[PDB]
Amino acid sequence: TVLTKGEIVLFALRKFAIASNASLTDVEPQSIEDGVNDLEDMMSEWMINPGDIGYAFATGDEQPLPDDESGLPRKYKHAVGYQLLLRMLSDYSLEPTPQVLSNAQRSYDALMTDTLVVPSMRLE
Ligand SMILES: [Ca+2]
Ligand SMILES: [Ca+2]
Ligand SMILES: [Ca+2]
Ligand SMILES: [Mg+2]
Repeated sequence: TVLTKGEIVLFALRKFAIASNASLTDVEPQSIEDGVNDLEDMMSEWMINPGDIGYAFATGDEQPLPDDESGLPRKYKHAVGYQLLLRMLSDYSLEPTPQVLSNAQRSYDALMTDTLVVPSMRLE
């Protein structure tokens, strides 16, 4: 295994459960199987914007499963997992901790952009 859909989902579900418990709302997190549908849907939305990161979608009649490879390298786990977490928190009006918000924004920025160091146009 490299990085399964289930592992990404569990990363988010674990953190959701912590937030949910803290808020006393005591919302039960969805199953890993249903969280995979949530991830699949988020990835589908991203295809529209900001674009394709190479996720391996279930096609045709296939149902995505926790043990399916995500198509992503392990280094993407936090970036995608934190976005899935923000999605889940938002569903139950739970505000993310400042740490979660920061981790999500920094990992997302790192996933979607790069900063290149080049000789200046004047020098080139
Ligand atoms: Ca492995
Ligand atoms: Ca891929
Ligand atoms: Ca389908
Ligand atoms: Mg970067």
